[PDB]
Amino acid sequence: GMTETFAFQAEINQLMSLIINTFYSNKEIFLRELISNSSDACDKIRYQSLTNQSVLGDEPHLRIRVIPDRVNKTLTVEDSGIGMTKADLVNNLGTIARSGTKSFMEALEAGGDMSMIGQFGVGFYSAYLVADRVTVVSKNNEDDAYTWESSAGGTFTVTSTPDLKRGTRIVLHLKEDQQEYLEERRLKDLIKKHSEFIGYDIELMVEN
Ligand SMILES: CC1(C)CC(=O)c2c(C(F)(F)F)nn(-c3ccc(C(N)=O)c(N[C@H]4CC[C@@H](O)CC4)c3)c2C1
Repeated sequence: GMTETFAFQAEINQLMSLIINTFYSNKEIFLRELISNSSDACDKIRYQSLTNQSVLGDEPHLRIRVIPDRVNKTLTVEDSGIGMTKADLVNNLGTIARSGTKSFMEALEAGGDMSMIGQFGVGFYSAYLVADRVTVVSKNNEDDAYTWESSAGGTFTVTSTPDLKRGTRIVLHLKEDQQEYLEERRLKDLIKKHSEFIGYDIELMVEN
């Protein structure tokens, strides 16, 4: 079969190459980063709802969920936030990814560290510290649900995927050495340590 691939621009490639090919001890920061993006996405739709309450539609509860899958060996971070359009995905948020990436790479070279990734709005890329493949399912009110996928290596795909009423689901396929992010105690301790700074409830899926 045939697949259609988009190419990451130079900046994103440089950042991903750094994240993937360099040893970093504090990989655990990825969770906080993904939860930060979710909280910001909830804020955007919440800001829109202030003038027009119908933007929330059938999904009023603005929530962040952390869901491990021990069978498929994946970690999901989902939200009922603003969501992303085909355009946001195809373009990789365009200028915001390139600007954040140039400034972050600059910060790193000048004394900044990987833990500061989120301060540059590029925190999503920290997923690549623990994941070998990242799948981003998203749905915005103005568009249909689409799936962004990248195993890095300069390319990504954006496929039409119905259907998540509004928001984003980020599925991380964890690396063999990163299976600790499937353990309940690990995720609990990490989510608790960060929930104190997130203005939305963070749901962790627990093992029955
Ligand atoms: C498009 C991506 C697949 C690839 C990308 O590059 C990238 C970046 C960037 F690096 F650009 F900043 N950030 N980023 C990302 C990742 C999680 C979310 C969330 N869970 O909502 C998100 N929300 C944007 C929705 C649009 C905005 O108006 C407001 C918040 C963005 C992604 C996901």
